[PDB]
Amino acid sequence: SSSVPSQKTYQGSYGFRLGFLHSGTAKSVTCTYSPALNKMFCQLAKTCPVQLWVDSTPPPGTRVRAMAIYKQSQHMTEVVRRCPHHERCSDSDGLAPPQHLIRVEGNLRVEYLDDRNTFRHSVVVPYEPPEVGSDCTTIHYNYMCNSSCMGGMRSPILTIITLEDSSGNLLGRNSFEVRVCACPGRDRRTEEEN
Ligand SMILES: [Zn+2]
Repeated sequence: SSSVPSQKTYQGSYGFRLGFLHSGTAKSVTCTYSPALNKMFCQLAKTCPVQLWVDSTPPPGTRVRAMAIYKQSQHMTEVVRRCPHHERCSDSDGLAPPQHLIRVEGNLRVEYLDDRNTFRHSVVVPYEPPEVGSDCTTIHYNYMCNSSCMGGMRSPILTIITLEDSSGNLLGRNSFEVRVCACPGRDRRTEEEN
């Protein structure tokens, strides 16, 4: 079945929002977020911290899902996946399917889904409330193809983050645009000038 995943931001009843590190745009930066563009700029396979902020702690058994989609165009119905150079290369972590663009690092409770109905790829982790004295929870995502690998790239790629309960009920949704590139700090600077 076709699908056009919702992009609609929805804090819901726990006040679910995203946060990113304020990393600036030095040469050395591997991952930087633009508030102005609502856009991440990261390197392939590198760490991208994404914070989850909540006004009320959701119940035990809550889960966090990420899915990439093409934001717009004739590509809206196209499942985002890795290119052949990257799909068929030597880089499995033993947990991620080789086609999945998005991975989570450093979590042995990560789970990967090819949807049996829509064929969309997604990655889920358990929601862990922040440690006492911490304000948010952080997930380290890794993006496993560059923006240049993507065939719809008539279209930006959007990461959609959803909070869901143990039964799959949606509690919250947020999203940001994502560029996988050689020089995140330079491309952000450049894109904001534009
Ligand atoms: Zn690729």
